[PDB]
Amino acid sequence: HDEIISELRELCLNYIEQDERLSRQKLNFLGQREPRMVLIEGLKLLSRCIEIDSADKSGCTHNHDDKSVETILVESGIVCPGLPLIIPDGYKLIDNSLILLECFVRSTPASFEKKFIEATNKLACIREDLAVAGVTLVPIVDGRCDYDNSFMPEWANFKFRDLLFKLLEYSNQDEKVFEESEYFRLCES
Amino acid sequence: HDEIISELRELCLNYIEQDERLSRQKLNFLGQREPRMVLIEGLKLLSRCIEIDSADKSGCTHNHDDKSVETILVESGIVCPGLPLIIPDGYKLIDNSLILLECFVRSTPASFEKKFIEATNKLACIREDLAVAGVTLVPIVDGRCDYDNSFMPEWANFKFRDLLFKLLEYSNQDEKVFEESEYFRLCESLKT
Ligand SMILES: [Cl-]
Ligand code: NA
Repeated sequence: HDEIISELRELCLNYIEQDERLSRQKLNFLGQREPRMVLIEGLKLLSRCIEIDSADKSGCTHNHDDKSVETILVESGIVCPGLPLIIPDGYKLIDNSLILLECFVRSTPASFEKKFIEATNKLACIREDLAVAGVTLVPIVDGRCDYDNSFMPEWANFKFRDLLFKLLEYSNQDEKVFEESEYFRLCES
Repeated sequence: HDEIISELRELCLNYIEQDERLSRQKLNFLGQREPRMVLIEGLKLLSRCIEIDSADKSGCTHNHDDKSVETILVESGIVCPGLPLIIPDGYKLIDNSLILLECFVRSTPASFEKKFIEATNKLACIREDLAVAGVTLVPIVDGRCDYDNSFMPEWANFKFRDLLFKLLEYSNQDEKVFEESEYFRLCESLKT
């Protein structure tokens, strides 16, 4: 397990592009010593790569600090009442128009379309609410089929995922050990 | 030497404050495996701590991407022709006033005063040039005697320096071992 963590460390430092927007998540990842924490922070790191890549391709700002739509508008001096908690992956307030980005990765066409319609409807629910406040919603849904991005070579991305999986099977092993769970739950009843 | 590198990595990750302006240099430091590179990146890391600390204490923005005075003014919509290439450690354009920061660390009073006068004169040379363009220079020279900064506890700063020194000692002894080799003869006889 320590060898896996060490391998994931070197891939992070040597094969993840030195973009400033990835720095914080790289450090969070590198600070983890516990296998399940390395796994979570590793998944979050790979996700940030994709989100940043999607923001760049969509011509908008990556939602670095996970601000909500309400927070985004407030900072630009726009008052918006009773709007759902939507945290976009990207955004850009340009003139009267608010670009909102939602990206995802789905491996099957069935799950891809289902998620595209969910993401489309999620952004669409705030259209009329924003228009009352004089804001024109520009909703972008970026659907992807793979976990590839411009910050990592294809082999490195694959190897990072292969190592995270090896780390997950060591964690799912502990989840299966919960044959002991049935005993202590029965020790209460 | 691998134990020293490991100790320095631990101090970097656990005892250097998680300020995002330090993130890039922390990663550059953490990526180094060669003792001489760990040392250089370690010194640069300690220097960024001081520069950022100096900018915070001086009430201005740390010059993260090493922009020039001309570049700083241009971004705020100010046209300025003849201007020497001056890259401050910090800056702030507020109103019609341009705050420019220069910080340093000197260990002896003689070197401290000499560097204070150099830094003062460096910023002063663009005073009239900036005024001829409507902007009032607010030049700040922040001289320091030690490496104390708000991003590291005193003990951690001390231990980081103590470990970097042990690395300097090892790395210059490997230079001595290398200087006895024949590759160093091909290295010195390299001019060409
Ligand atoms: Cl200096
Ligand atoms: Na200096």
